[PDB]
Amino acid sequence: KQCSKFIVSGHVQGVGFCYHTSHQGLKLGLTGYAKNLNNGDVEVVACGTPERLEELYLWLQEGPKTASVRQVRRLSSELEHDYQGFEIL
Amino acid sequence: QCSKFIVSGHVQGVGFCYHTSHQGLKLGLTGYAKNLNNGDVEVVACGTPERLEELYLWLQEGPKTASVRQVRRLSSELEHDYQGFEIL
Amino acid sequence: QCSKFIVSGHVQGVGFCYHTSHQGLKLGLTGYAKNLNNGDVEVVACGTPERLEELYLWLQEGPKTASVRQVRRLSSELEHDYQGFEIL
Amino acid sequence: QCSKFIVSGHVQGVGFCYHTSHQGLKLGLTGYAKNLNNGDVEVVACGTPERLEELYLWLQEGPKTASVRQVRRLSSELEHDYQGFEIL
Amino acid sequence: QCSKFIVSGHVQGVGFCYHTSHQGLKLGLTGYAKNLNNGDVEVVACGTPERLEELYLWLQEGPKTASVRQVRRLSSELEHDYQGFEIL
Amino acid sequence: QCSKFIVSGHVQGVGFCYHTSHQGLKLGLTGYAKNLNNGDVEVVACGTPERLEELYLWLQEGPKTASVRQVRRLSSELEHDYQGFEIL
Amino acid sequence: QCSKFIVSGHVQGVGFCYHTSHQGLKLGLTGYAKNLNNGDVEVVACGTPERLEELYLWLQEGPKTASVRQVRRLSSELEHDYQGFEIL
Amino acid sequence: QCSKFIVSGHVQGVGFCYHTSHQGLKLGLTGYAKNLNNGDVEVVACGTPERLEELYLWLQEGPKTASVRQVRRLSSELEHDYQGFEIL
Amino acid sequence: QCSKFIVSGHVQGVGFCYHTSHQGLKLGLTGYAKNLNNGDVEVVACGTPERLEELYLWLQEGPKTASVRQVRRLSSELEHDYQGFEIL
Amino acid sequence: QCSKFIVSGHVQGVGFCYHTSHQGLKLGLTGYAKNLNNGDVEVVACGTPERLEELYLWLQEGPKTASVRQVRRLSSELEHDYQGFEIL
Amino acid sequence: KQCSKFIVSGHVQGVGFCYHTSHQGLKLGLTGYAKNLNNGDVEVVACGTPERLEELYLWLQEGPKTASVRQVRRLSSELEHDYQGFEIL
Amino acid sequence: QCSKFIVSGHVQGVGFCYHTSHQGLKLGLTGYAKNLNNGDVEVVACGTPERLEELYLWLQEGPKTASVRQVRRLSSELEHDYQGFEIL
Repeated sequence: KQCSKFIVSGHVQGVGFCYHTSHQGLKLGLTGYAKNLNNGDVEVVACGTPERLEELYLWLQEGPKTASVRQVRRLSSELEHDYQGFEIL
Repeated sequence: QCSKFIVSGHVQGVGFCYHTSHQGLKLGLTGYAKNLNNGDVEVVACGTPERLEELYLWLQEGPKTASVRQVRRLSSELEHDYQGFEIL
Repeated sequence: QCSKFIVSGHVQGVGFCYHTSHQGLKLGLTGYAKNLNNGDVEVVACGTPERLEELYLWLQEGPKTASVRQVRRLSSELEHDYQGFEIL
Repeated sequence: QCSKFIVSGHVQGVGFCYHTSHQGLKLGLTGYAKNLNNGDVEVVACGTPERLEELYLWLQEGPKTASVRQVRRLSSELEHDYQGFEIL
Repeated sequence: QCSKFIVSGHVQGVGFCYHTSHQGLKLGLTGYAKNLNNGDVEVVACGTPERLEELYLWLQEGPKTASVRQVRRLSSELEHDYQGFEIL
Repeated sequence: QCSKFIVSGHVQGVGFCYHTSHQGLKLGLTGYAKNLNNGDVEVVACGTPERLEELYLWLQEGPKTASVRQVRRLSSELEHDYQGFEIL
Repeated sequence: QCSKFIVSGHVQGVGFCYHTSHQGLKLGLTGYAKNLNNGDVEVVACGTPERLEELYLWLQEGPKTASVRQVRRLSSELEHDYQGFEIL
Repeated sequence: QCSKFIVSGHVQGVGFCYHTSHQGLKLGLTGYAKNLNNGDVEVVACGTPERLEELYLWLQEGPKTASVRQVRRLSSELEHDYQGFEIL
Repeated sequence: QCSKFIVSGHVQGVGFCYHTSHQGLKLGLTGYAKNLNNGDVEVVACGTPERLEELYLWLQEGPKTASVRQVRRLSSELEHDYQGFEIL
Repeated sequence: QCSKFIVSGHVQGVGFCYHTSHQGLKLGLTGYAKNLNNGDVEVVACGTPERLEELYLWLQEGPKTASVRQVRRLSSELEHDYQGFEIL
Repeated sequence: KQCSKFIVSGHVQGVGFCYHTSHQGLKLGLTGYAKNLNNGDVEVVACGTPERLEELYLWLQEGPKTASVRQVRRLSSELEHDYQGFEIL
Repeated sequence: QCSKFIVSGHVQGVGFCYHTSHQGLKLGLTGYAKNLNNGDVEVVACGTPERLEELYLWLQEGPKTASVRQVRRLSSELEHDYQGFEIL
């Protein structure tokens, strides 16, 4: 059990993205949230096992989705909180 | 803008609504999928046009459990802001 | 004690429904304000005929963001208790 | 296995929708009873046709507060799980 | 209009509140049924007076679990829309 | 005090659970009606023992839509404060 | 810093409770407006005493639908953080 | 059985109601801790008596944030089932 | 028309219950996927036999996070209207 | 399209957030007003740029309880659909 | 991270126990449920680190609580489901 | 009278947030304890200076599951009303 943070940028809000991401997590058994940042980015935080975070990291990059994902930056995270489901904002 | 879709076929009771709304929330669309009495499903959807085109094309060709016979996009001029994508 | 109102004009997405629902909750009225596919807003409101007149007036010339062109009062024989003043 | 009904007379604000849902839910049915502008009540039940018959009969002869002049069955090709027995 | 009722006897925790709220919703009434620290139940119900008479009768001789001993109709000049028929 | 009731017959799908939970709430009881896999309906109900005989009897001969074939009184040593009368 | 007010006149079912709570929340205040049997409205606010004076005045002179005969400040010794500005 | 407790002191705004209901729920009690206008807190509690004693004892002596001055128990009777232990 | 399925393997905490729920919802079904002590999921779906077949297939073969070992079909008699598609 | 506003002054606790969300929902906007640790209130508002200039105006000159010193317009590049006009 | 199950028996329902337990668990960072069984017992399932499951196990035993706890029997559990908070029933 | 508090150590996933929120509710306070990315909890509480003091104390020396290292007091100018005691 471990949580990662990711900062996705590009055409990423308003294009079903925080939903798809949410949904895609829950499907991988993850918990977290996708939050809409003011710059235009989406900050996604998920927690599960590391290979389930890889799969999401992989989805976040190349996955089939409406959004035009220009970059995903993984960030180190020390939060070990039990998030409920996978929430938007 | 908002578009309206009459779907006719074997559309009620086959997860059609759930699926349609799933598909829409994934495109960034807002609207509803209402069960009509005749047997059709009405689908109202708002987003950017190219997105509603996507949705329209799914309603027609998209892989689903339902047996879609026709997809008529009716015109009309609603400019309300819908909540999510609900099933009425 | 309910009346039906068919507000036409630039009335969707321009706070008209939140605003109307508020203005009628202040008159002690109940009912709804539902958005219609042609671009109109169907406002149904229940109360004493006098508060109805205040509200009919308010729909026309009151201050509001919306550009209201025409308000057509319609008859209604409707005796159900509406809880609050919902949107749609 | 979903029927439409139009009930007419003195039938709104007289508990009718509510009692109707209650009678339906006892029969094991799901659907709604909606208040219509003209005064009439659109009740849509769903279940086994005998139960749907049972509700037709209650809609006609059943001890109730409302004064029911006419109950007209209409046809429905609604093929949909309705949650409870809503009032609308 | 609204009336207030002060039901006394073995009338608490014996279904009486649920029952009255049910029975009142079937007459198309609104209001409440509140448990009082002396053991009585306060029933406020709002409707047409004839329905209120029906309910007033119901409280007395109606079939119901509770052993009612006395019902003292009070004045009440309250004109507030009560949503449904609550408990407490 | 609480009791356990295993009812069998034509009891699922036929509004039995709601109707039971209704009768319960009318006699002042608290409990649940759980739909079992075998096709039986497990009813747990709590209150004064006399009221539990009324329910145990209504479970047998009480007018209802379900076709009750057998009612099985099981020994329960539970003492939990149950919410309303939930359908499970 | 919580006052109690008893407002009297034609004040119930005339949007007064609702307009009051709105005016309150605009002012920064928390409390309720409760409908009383005799007819009067029990408004209880909580804030800084200026905002409390502002509301006093609004209750008296404020443009509103109701006809306010009397407003009697009535002194409270209560601290409890009321969450919103409820209607009761 | 239910009991009533008027607690006077520095009891409002000091977690007294929260803490009281926390303590009750831990003893298996149901009821409510209502802030009164004078400044006291009413506490209605139901359970086995030996539990109401415990609460009464905690109410008086129990470690808390509030500054209790007098703990009067009043007339028991009142035989309702309260949902949880609430705060109002 | 309600089939029960005991799914086994690495099937808890892997999104399977969510996922299974989304698939049954996509096929027009209602039911639940509950997590069992042994490590297993019991999924209970109710729809048409063919829709129940698509699902039994998916549980087996469908793309999913989990590592299914074995899906057994157990027999059921439950004829109850499950709400949506929950997770327990 | 969206915009960002940092309002500073005597703006917290004086009903500013509410009143802002009210003007907001009146102009048809969506967004939020978030109370900041520094003492300023961050308002985000989404809609037609003319309605934004209306809100931006009202944030300065608008009749309100708050004592507004300065209103800073920031770059918001946002695009997210916001629900109501929430208070954070 | 893991789950255990405990069957606590004695005078255990109607005496604030399922509330206290839920509460005690939540304070230990655990999630699970306290379920009222028909026999008179209380089934408690809780999830977290094993030293946090000890603390609850130890609580359940000697901890000060209204109930009259006669026996606590720990049972083996293979469930690894994310439970939301700590629920009663 | 709204203090902010950055707590650190092994303080996430250890029931701290729940527990802090319960201590603060016991002290008659409102506010939140939110989990931060670095590992830290930021607890924001609002009440009377001394109540904010017992909390500051408890945060440090109070019995709790967590391993607190350092508690810093910070800021603040929040003059906002916070609901209950949340977790973020």
